[PDB]
Formats: sequence, structure tokens, C-alpha cells
Amino acid sequence: NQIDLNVTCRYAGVFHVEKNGRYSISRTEAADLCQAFNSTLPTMDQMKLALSKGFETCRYGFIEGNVVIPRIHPNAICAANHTGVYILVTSNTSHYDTYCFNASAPPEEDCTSVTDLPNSFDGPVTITIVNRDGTRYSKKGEYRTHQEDI
Ligand SMILES: Nc1cccc2c1CN(CCCN1CCOCC1)CC2
Repeated sequence: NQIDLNVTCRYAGVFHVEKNGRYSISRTEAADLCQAFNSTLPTMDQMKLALSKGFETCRYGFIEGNVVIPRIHPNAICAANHTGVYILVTSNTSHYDTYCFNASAPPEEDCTSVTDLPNSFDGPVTITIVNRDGTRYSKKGEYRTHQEDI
């Protein structure tokens, strides 16, 4: 009973989280996941500022009201070669990664490891934060509040 959460550097407080390295987070689970990081889904303006500080990914993820990919460099296989905050327009499906926003993070690029999930609640799941450098932090808990997500 295990969940890996792969996390990025923060840029103006915004970061990306993949669950088990596959698109697998619903919109309700995304909100709950950010809440466990004492974070919220980013607004578009928060994401645009993060972009301006150096944030880009090659993965779709939830922000408050849309599913997006922040892009700095044009890449054919990431967001159809777009730059800027690319907004997903047409999709059949409902499960993506998520972005999260932590107001207490540093203002620009913070590529230090994440070593806590401060607002997880009591539960039976081994939750492991996995940083890009491989650094790992594990705890027993839960973050999902909707039955449909579990
Ligand atoms: N941030 C982080 C922390 C721990 C593990 C991983 C990550 C980020 N993941 C990025 C996947 C991006 N793919 C998109 C295009 O296909 C190859 C890489 C790859 C796995």
C-alpha cells in the first residue's frame, strides 16, 4: 500500500507532482494532494510568474481551472512545440499530474529537495516523496478525502 510522489524544484512557489510516475490524479485528488503539501492549485497568474523564473515541464497537470504545461523552450514532443503556459483544450480523459503552489517557498528557483508532506493525515499508506536527485522521504499516512479517488 504505497504511493510515490515525484516532485520538482519550486519556481516562485509552484511545483509539479506526478503520482507513481503516470498520469493518475483526478481533479479532486489534485486539490487534496496540494493540501497535503500545505499548498493550493496554482492560479494562471501564479503559473505565469513561475514560468518567468525558469519553470517548465513536459507533462500535463491541473492548475485551478485548467490543465496546462509550462514551456520555455519549444520542443516538438512537449505541448506541440508551444512556448508559454500551454493550455490543454481537447481531451477525452480526466486524470493528469498536478501543479501545486506553496506561498512560503523562496521567490525564484528553489531546487533543494522536498523532505516533508506536512499536512498529510493519519492513514495506512506508505507515501514516498521522490526528488529528481533521488532523495526520498517516506511517511505513513493518507491525503485523499474522496472515496471515488481511493
Ligand atoms: N520530478 C521528478 C522527480 C522524480 C522522478 C521523476 C520526476 C519527473 N519526471 C519527468 C517525466 C518527464 N517525461 C516527459 C517526456 O518523456 C520523458 C520524460 C520523471 C520522474
